[PDB]
Amino acid sequence: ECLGTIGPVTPLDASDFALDIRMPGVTPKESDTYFCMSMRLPVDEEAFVIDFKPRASMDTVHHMLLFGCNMPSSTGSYWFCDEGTCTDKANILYAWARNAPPTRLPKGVGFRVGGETGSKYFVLQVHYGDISAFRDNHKDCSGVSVHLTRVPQPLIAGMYLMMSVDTVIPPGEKVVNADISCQYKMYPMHVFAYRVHTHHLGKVVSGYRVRNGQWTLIGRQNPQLPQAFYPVEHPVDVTFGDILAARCVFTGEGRTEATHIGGTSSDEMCNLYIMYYMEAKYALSFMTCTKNVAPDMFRTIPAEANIPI
Ligand SMILES: [Cu+2]
Ligand SMILES: [Cu+2]
Ligand code: NA
Ligand code: NA
Ligand code: NI
Repeated sequence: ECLGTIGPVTPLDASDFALDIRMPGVTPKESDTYFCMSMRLPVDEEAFVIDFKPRASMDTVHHMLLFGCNMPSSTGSYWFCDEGTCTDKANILYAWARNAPPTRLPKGVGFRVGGETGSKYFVLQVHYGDISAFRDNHKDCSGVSVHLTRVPQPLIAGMYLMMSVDTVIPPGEKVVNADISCQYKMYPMHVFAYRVHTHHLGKVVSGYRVRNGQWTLIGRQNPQLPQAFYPVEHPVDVTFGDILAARCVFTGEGRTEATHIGGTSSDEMCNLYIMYYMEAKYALSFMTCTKNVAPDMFRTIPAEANIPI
């Protein structure tokens, strides 16, 4: 329920506090609606996000996403966001899915936020489902409770985002692959969770670490299944000289015109969010790959990447 008089900040101890990021009592008028809101961090100095607790209605909320960024798309109370979340790069921290219960951060692991370089804002995206549980006209305050601490964490959580930019899916085309690859050139990262994201043309999304020619599965998922962060089968380290490679399999069947990458439901996306940790003294919070630097390498991609899970 809504917090009313106590507000969104709960003190836990001298150095920690819970921040509740909730909808300002909204009432979705249509189904399949996407709401956004923002919260400036209460603290200017560096803090660590070490836990998330969902505060979702168990009937109306389909999924929730939380981001860190410096400039949310809109100011004010709330806005409608078909994942038009931030104006700068939105750094995903958390996904909650109705049908896919989230996995916790490992102990000792946190995202760095605030300070000179970290996110100054959280942006909450809530996707509402069938909205039949709104005939009472009630106000919804679904969201997330975030556990922040100033105690520096020995391990820092980050995001390696792989995304297609140039994909064109001609109408009626049975199979279109969107391939993404980059050489990794940082200190070692350990992947512990992944999220896949396409729109309605996506069949299967797979991500791999390629080392000396060998393909090691990070994650492989049907993007039409709930788009939560799923744990990695085996914590995969990615080290200097490694190549990260991803493939989204698309279809143009059902479409009368070409589908390219874009920000609407009728466009497509090929996103693979690889959540990792790094040693605190080596850590960087975000890396991005929007390229295909080793296209011929995909000829030895495992067969599982081409058949839907
Ligand atoms: Cu949803
Ligand atoms: Cu999208
Ligand atoms: Na979008
Ligand atoms: Na191939
Ligand atoms: Ni390791």
